[PDB]
Amino acid sequence: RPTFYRQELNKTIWEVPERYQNLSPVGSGAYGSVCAAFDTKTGHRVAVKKLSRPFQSIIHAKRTYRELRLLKHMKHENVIGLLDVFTPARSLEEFNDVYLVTHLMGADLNNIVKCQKLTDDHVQFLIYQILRGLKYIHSADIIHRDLKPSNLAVNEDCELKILDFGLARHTDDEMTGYVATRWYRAPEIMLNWMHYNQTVDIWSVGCIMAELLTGRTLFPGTDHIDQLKLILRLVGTPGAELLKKISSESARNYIQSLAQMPKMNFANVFIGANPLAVDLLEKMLVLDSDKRITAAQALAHAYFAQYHDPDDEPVADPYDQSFESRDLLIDEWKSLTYDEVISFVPPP
Ligand SMILES: NC(=O)c1ccccc1Nc1ccc(Cl)cc1
Ligand SMILES: [Cl-]
Ligand SMILES: [Cl-]
Ligand SMILES: [Cl-]
Ligand SMILES: [Cl-]
Ligand SMILES: [Cl-]
Ligand SMILES: [Mg+2]
Repeated sequence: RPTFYRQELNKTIWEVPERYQNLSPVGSGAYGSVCAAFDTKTGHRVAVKKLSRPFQSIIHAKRTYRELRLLKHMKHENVIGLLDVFTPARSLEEFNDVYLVTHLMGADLNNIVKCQKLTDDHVQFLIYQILRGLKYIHSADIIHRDLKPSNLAVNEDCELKILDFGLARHTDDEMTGYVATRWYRAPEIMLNWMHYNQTVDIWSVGCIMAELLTGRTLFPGTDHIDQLKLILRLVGTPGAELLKKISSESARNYIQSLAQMPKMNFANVFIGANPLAVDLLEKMLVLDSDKRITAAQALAHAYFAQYHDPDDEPVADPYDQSFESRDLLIDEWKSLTYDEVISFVPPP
C-alpha cells in the first residue's frame, strides 16, 4: 500500500498517493472533480478525477462499476486507457471514495476544426484513427454513443484518442434546442425510434468527417424536428422498405406526413472535396442503419490507401457485460467495484 497525503483544494478533500505531486484544479461536473498532477512514477502529466457520490443510489453505484469496468478493458493507441485507480480506504467497511488517473489531454478536435487550415491528408489521417479505434471498440460489442469533436483529443503531431464514452449519462434537458450534444446523433435514436446499436457511431463519424471537410456543422438543428428536416433534405425521405422496419405506429404516421424528397448529389454539397471522400460520406450517411458501412469495411476503402495496414488494426479481448441485466443492492455494486480497484494491474 502506498503512503497517502491529504489536502483541501477549492472546497474539496483530496487524499492521494505521494507519487502524484503539484495538484491543480482543472474543472468539475455532476460526475466528479478533476486536478492536473505530475506523476513521479511514470514522468507523465496526468488527470486525477475524484468521483462525486459514487454509491449514493443503486443507479449511481451501477454507473460507478460500469465506468471502472470499461476503462480497465480499453488497451488501444486510439482509445483513452486507465493509468491508475485508487482509494484511501484500508477495508471494504470504510470504502467511500474512488479516484481515476489518465494521461492529461490538451487540444480536442473542436480547437483544430475552428482554427487550423486542414489538407485532405489531415482529414484522411484523423478519420483513419477514429475508425481504427472504433474497429477495436465494436469488436468487444461496446457502443460509444457520444462521438463528437469535444470527445476526441488531438496533439501537435495530429495523433488522436477517443474519450468520454456514453455511460447513459445525458438527460432530456441536455438534448433540447440549439445544442452540439444532439448534432452528431443518428435520427432514429434522437427521436427514440430504434434501440441503440453500434451502427449509430458510424453516423457520428460521417457528421465529424463532413465538418473537417467544410469547417461547418453538417446538421446544426434548432430542435429535434428542425434537425430531422436538415437530415432528410440531404439523404432523402425513408423508402417503403425502411418504413417496414419501424415498430411505432405513431412514428410511421409522422414520417408519412412529410413530402417525399430524393437523396441530394453529394459532389454538389461538398464542393471540391476528394471524390473518394465524397464516396465514403455517401456510405456512412445512410438512413437505414442496416445498410451503413462498418468500421472494419471503412478501413479498407481507397480513401485510406496511404495509412491502411491490415496487420496493425487490432481487435479487442472479449468483454463480458452480463452485469448490465443484473439486479443488485447498493452494497453488492460497491463490493464488486472494491474488488476491481484492488485487482488493477498498471500498464508496462
Ligand atoms: N433500420 C433502421 O435504421 C431503423 C429501425 C427501426 C426504427 C427506425 C430506423 N431508422 C430510421 C427510420 C426513420 C428515419 Cl427518418 C430515420 C431512420
Ligand atoms: Cl506513492
Ligand atoms: Cl491513453
Ligand atoms: Cl474511501
Ligand atoms: Cl463537440
Ligand atoms: Cl470481460
Ligand atoms: Mg466530453
